[PDB]
Amino acid sequence: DEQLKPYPVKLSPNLINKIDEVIKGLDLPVVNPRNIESSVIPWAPPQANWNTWHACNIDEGELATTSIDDLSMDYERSLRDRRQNDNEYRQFLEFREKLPIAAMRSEILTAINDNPVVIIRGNTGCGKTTQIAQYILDDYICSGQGGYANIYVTQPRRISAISVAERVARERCEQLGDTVGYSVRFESVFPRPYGAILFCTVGVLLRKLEAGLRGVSHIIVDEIHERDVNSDFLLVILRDMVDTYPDLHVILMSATIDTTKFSKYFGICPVLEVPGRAFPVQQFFLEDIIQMTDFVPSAESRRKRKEVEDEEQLLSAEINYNKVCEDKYSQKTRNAMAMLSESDVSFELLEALLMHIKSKNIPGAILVFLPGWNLIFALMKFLQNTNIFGDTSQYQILPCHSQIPRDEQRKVFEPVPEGVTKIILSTNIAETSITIDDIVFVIDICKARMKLFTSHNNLTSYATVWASKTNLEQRKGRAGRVRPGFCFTLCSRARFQALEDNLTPEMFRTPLHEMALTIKLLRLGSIHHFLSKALEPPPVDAVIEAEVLLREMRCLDANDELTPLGRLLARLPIEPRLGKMMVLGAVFGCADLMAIMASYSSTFSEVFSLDIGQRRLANHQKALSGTKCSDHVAMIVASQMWRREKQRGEHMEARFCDWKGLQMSTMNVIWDAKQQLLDLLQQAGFPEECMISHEVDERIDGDDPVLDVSLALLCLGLYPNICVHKEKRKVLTTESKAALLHKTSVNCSNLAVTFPYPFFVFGEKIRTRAVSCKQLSMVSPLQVILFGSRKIDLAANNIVRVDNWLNFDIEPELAAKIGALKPALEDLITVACDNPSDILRLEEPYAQLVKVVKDLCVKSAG
Repeated sequence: DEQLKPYPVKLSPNLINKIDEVIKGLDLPVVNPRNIESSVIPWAPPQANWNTWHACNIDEGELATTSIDDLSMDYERSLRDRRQNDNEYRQFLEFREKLPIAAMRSEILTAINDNPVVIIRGNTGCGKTTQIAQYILDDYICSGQGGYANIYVTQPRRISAISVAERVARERCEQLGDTVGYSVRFESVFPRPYGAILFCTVGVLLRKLEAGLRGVSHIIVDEIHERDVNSDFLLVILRDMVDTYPDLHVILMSATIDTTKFSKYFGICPVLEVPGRAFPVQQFFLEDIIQMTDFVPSAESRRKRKEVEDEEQLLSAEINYNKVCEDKYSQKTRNAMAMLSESDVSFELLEALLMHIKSKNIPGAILVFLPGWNLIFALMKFLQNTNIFGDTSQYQILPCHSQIPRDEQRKVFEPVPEGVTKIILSTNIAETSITIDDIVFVIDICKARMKLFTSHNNLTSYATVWASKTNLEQRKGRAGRVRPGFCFTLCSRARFQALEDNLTPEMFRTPLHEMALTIKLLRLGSIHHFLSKALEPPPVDAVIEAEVLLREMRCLDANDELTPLGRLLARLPIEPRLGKMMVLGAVFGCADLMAIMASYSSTFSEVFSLDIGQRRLANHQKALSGTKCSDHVAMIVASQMWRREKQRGEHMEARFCDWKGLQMSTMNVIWDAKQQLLDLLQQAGFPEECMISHEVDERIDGDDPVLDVSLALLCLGLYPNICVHKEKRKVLTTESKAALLHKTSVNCSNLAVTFPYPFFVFGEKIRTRAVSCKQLSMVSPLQVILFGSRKIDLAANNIVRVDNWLNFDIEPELAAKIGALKPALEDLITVACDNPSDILRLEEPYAQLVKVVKDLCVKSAG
């Protein structure tokens, strides 16, 4: 299929002349543009005049001459004073004494002392993380070597690290940074140089590795059973380092996984198993809820589900275990099974579940393992819409994710008077080692939002995929760690019986560009050798594809595979492609818009709050995008009014957030990520004069070069996710794959709407029985050739193919000019990154290139 392309028909001769003078300034190739070892982290025992965390020689202060030996006796005296004066500390030791870990503490200490690497196994939350580091540090203190202890603990998520560090601080009745502190994204609270534990996430520790691990005696990797890519990376690093350095100790932690493989990973090392107080959890599946609550789906809801299903299946393995049932259950239960769908979770079933749990009248917080952010927000809006469940003094919902605003994360752990039965709507990542508070009932939807695919192919997919048996067991044991509780799993018993033993491990289902960037950054040589030395090698096709995609675009200062050299190519906490796009936007003077759109594309949360039911866009939901009919333009307008309203009032801006879309959490996340990116660039040498915010007026349709260039380099940022609007909602993605526009996007309409330019770019592609497209931006064809290009088959085809997938006339001379301009843009990127302090004042040809691109970027074509 093929859309139209041009709204007008006109080319301005002056623009062509400017392109000619720019192309002749640098003598760019005048031709049809179809042309063209493993290091180890240094280690050394702790010693004076050196800081362990910052890899600096302290300098200045009372520690410039005090030896570690004096600090040892100082710590002995301090601990004796703590034991003899701090009654609360003694009470905390008494509390720790009756933990199951304390009985085996002596054996644990002996094993750690006598062996360099030890795997510790036990139920998650039984007292591994909050106790092993304290035991190691206290053993080193009481042994006369207090200053020689420097323990790193690696929780899997930011929230886990922060909460565990604060809990450990609460146990020791001390503030953060004395001997316990956290090191996560957006913030760090560093501890004292000698004798301290720094609870830092795996990524943070990997970042710290660039400075060396001198002065670190113990590293405790936590929750290796999660088996995410970061933990595997850290395990490889620690295994190699311990192989090189014998004096270092490494402590691993597990919940339940094959012991023999992890033992053999170190040539057989001790595995210690210490149970906890796992009161038992009674598993009740969807059958029991149906037979108890008499769940009869409503006709209106039924009609909505069948109409939606008929709608998505119009685009042309459903065994549907929700029909299989035993003869014990009543006939009405089997019917209720028949008119329920396992593909999507019905809010009525959840409401019935919560009503039944309330009827139980058993105190205890309730956890819901929802798969995705969108479902979390939709369920929060439902349960706040409901009068019964919207009671402020009786019910409360606190979503629990790693990268939600910090205030909400703090609110998650904060206790409540009496009891409110917190409904913690969280995903699977936030389930371990935190314990939040007393947890009794788990409402496990039994779905996991596993990002599919590997390597550059399709670059994005966020289908909601069924969980596995091991995750079900872990989430069941997550409940009843206060009183025997119940794991109200939501599926048929046949579906559970057919559930897989475990998911595919995260390392084969994730891209390896960031892993390669980290390997080069810390100087661990080639990818092939390191991954052959890894816990399990990746497919070689995936490795080579990751290498070629990371080397094709400029995110590493490598001579065909050397390194990223210094910094500012893997330091960005965003995808490399978005980092390149945002650097280019900083070059063009549109750094603020580029940072906010990079944050929005990196945060797949919705920006418009859809109503409970009636899944569509209201009249007061599309006016933010104005005449541009673009998601990102609407983002900019909403964010600008957001700044104005947060400057002007607090409760009135809170109520203003009840206007068109305007989800609080998404705006907080995008603003914080944009601010972090801009601050990182300011620290990277780029001047602040080019990061000035520019107000965007959506209503006016015409000349606005800054917005045009932003919506342009978004095409470069989200390469190659370019979709073409055909009619109504159905569109086509690369390789002629059918897709549907999400109801969240502004461009969606129920009529035969023909947009002025039918070409769109998207960042999210949710996979279901059909294909959905989210975050749809309406980009003019000029931008499409400007950043999708490809080549026009002049060999008698006359069908003018560009961007490979799509096609129509762009006057191929101009297309060849952009083809020659592509390496000019790459060279501009290289020059800008070489001298971050000289971007605003470059040589005349680069300024001419920036100007000609900016005034070619005008969406007008006549």
